[PDB]
Amino acid sequence: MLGILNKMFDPTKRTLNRYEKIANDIDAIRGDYENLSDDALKHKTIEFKERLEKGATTDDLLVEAFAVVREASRRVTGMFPFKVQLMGGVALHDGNIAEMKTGEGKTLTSTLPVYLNALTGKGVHVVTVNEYLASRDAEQMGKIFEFLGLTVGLNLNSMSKDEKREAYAADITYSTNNELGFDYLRDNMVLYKEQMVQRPLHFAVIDEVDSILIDEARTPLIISGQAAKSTKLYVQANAFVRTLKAEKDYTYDIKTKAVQLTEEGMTKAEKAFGIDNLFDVKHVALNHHINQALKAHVAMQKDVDYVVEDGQVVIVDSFTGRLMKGRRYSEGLHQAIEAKEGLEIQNESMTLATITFQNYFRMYEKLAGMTGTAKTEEEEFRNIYNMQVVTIPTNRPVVRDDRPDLIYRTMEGKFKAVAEDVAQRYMTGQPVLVGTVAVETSELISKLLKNKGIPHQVLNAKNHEREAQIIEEAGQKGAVTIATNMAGRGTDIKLGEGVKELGGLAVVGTERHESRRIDNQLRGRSGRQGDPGITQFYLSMEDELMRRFGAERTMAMLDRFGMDDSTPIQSKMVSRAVESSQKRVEGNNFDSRKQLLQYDDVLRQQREVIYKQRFEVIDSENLREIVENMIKSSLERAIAAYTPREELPEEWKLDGLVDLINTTYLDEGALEKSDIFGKEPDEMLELIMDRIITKYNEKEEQFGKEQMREFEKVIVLRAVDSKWMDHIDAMDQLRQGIHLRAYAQTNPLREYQMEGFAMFEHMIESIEDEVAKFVMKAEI
Ligand SMILES: Nc1ncnc2c1ncn2[C@@H]1O[C@H](COP(=O)(O)OP(=O)(O)O)[C@@H](O)[C@H]1O
Repeated sequence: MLGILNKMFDPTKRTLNRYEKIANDIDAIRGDYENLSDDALKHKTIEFKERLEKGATTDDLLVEAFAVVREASRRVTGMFPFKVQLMGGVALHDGNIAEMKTGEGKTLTSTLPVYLNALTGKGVHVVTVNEYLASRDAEQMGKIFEFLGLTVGLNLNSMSKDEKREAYAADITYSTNNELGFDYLRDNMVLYKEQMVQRPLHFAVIDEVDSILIDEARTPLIISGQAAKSTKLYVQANAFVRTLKAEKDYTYDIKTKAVQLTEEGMTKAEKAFGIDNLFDVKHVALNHHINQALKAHVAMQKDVDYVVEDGQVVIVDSFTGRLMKGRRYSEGLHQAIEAKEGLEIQNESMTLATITFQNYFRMYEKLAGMTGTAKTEEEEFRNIYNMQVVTIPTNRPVVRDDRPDLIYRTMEGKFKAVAEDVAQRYMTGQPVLVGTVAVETSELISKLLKNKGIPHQVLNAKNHEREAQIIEEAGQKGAVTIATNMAGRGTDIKLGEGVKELGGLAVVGTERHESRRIDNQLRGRSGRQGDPGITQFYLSMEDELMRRFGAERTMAMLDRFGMDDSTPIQSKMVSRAVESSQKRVEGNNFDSRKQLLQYDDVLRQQREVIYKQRFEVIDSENLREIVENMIKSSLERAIAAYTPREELPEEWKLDGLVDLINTTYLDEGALEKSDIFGKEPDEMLELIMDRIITKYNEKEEQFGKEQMREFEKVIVLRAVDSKWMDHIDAMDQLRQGIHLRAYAQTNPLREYQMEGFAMFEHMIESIEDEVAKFVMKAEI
């Protein structure tokens, strides 16, 4: 609830002039390295490392470091970065967004501050959108860093949990956004601390930062795959519809508890499966399901504070009436859904880890970013991520002709018009690139060109390697490309022999996008480095962004403002109005990603807690914190079990409270002062501590350097398994289709926080039984 996003914050043009000066300072010492030997140069890396630790700052050696990388580059790649690029680096070094246009040299610029900030040995992460663009940048700029005496590392989805660590080991590491997200999450599902692949998140430099932080924001990162030896076993758990005498366990208190089972059930239930009463021989599975299925019949019921069907189960609110869409029953009460009544089964995928890129990337101590289009959502870059967008003067003045939208009346005429324009361009031999929004519209224009027999290339948004090769050749004479929205990103389109003289790459958008950012991106592909190029969008009156005008009629003027689909139309007015629709569409998207951020935030805080607690259960032998924790978890279960079977009218009739003790914690001799034995809550501390601590001491004596072993595979499991994976899944469920009546979107923020901390309070409690019961009742 701090400030409010999109309103206003600090400046430009004190920041730029400062940079300018720096660049010119860089050029000043340009001679100090130019005739230096190769060895003397490499030595600078060391010299910098020595200076930094002795007391100097990154900022203190900027001019120079940058000057060294510049000279290096010129010697390794052939390219001596321009002042505009030098400026870029500063923009990034300040943890800002460097906005430079397509064809400007971002990757080069990234080496500059990447180097500077990699000298600490803390590491640096150079982020791109996809595998290929990493591997490439890694392989090409790899050279320049290595030359200065630094380790480059490439992180891919293929690599072993070993090779990955070894890459995060490198001074500099390259990766796709996703892996960075994944590797983090996977690190927090680990059984031994080594397995983790990541180091502390120091610095991140996203290239194409808009796609990553603005567009790909609206998806969470999900991990899924379920292995509860599920569907099959749930039917089998439900085989116990009959003779629920010997195992029809005791009743309970508060929200829920059926755990206990008389010896006669267990044994014979177990012979119906084939082992003993399970101790922690991958047994947990059967005990938890049998409890669940046993509960689904007696404990949790039908038609009052439990379930109502449709074809499946929907939690209700017995007093309000309405169906709580999106509410999963904790730790696998699918049992109700599936077999108790109607085979409405439910088990496929399972969410095991979730994160937003806005939370993930905010974990880093420093974020910097690069892209051609990022002045638009600037109020967000500085309000969500604390980065100012710097707009960087191009190296060479743009001589492109971004033409005013042409407006046809219907799809067909607009499409036909697109064909014609490509038709004319091929015949001239001028290369054409056609931006599309949808694979299906991508296909239609191709057919249009297949009837006209105009050789071309479609570009589907997938298999990036091929399309990169395609894209270089889209700047050659007679080239014809049609690029699915987000196709060929990251690659320059270099114009061919004498293509300059035909006007350069001509670009044709088949429609304006959900965001002017995307709109300008398209135009971007054309005017790089001061080559000519023309860009033009086509719009039909016949769709979205154009509804403003559905119901428009006239008194004395040309009705519809572009009639009969003969020719096109132009007016600033209509184009102006398209902007509204665009900007309004941009609004929705902001809101939907704000809400996501707001949803993950609940998870974020929830998850940092559990992550921290898990790892602590892993570093558990010298303080005997696995027993100290196991002791707390036990004392909870009691204090909770004790204080309901004793309300404020009366602490009375101890009989089920007796059962509880015996078939939850301790053997038959779970009776003492049978009932009405005085009457206290804190009498329960002594008497249950007695029968449990004495037993724990004796349980840990017969087989005791192992019980530590025993707790660990008990605690960590039940924590990991029922709690986290079931919460994570159940959460993503509520996030999803919390679309029951009487909620408004992102107000559910209110319901979500509420129902999701409720859930957590419980899941923590479920953990607390699981561990107490098992330590006490699982024997060889
Ligand atoms: N200073 C330079 N000298 C020579 N060539 C350059 C220079 N800067 C960039 N280039 C070339 O122009 C292309 C554009 O640079 P790039 O790093 O891709 O930036 P952008 O992503 O803005 O296009 C690259 O393929 C590179 O080979």
